[PDB]
Amino acid sequence: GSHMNDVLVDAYNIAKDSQHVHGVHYIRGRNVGEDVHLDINIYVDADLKVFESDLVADAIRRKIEAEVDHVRDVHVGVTPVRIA
Amino acid sequence: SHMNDVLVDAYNIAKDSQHVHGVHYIRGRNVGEDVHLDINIYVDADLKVFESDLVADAIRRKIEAEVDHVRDVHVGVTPVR
Ligand SMILES: [Mg+2]
Repeated sequence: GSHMNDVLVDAYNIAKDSQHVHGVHYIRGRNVGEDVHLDINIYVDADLKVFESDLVADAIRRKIEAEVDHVRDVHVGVTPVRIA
Repeated sequence: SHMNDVLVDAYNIAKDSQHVHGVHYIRGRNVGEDVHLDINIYVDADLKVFESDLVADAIRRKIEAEVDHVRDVHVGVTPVR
């Protein structure tokens, strides 16, 4: 039936403990038929380079797509934060 | 942090409410210790405006009553024919 709960938990848990993630900013799940479309946005250090943040988002995407059932069209966005 | 609990509990409250056809989407945002929650439910297009309003409101009340760590809960509706 609904797979949202599993998708959101498993995806969040992947994102929150990936490298360079200071914390999850937001997560959004939308049901479309049997699929869940997922948008996650992660906080990263404002001083990270673009190439590095691009790799992080892509890794998180790859891992969610590999391990989380019922997911479609996963998007991982990044928000800079100043780290004291 | 508390996101996982907030999303699951709130989704479950919404989905099991009478007059909800299904959950359309759910969004959690972390702001410090708080989670801000937006949830959107599918309802029958023929519900009256007053009725859809009562459903959304009841969901909001229940989530605010039962789900720790939530702030600024918004329940929106999407009509379905
Ligand atoms: Mg896959």
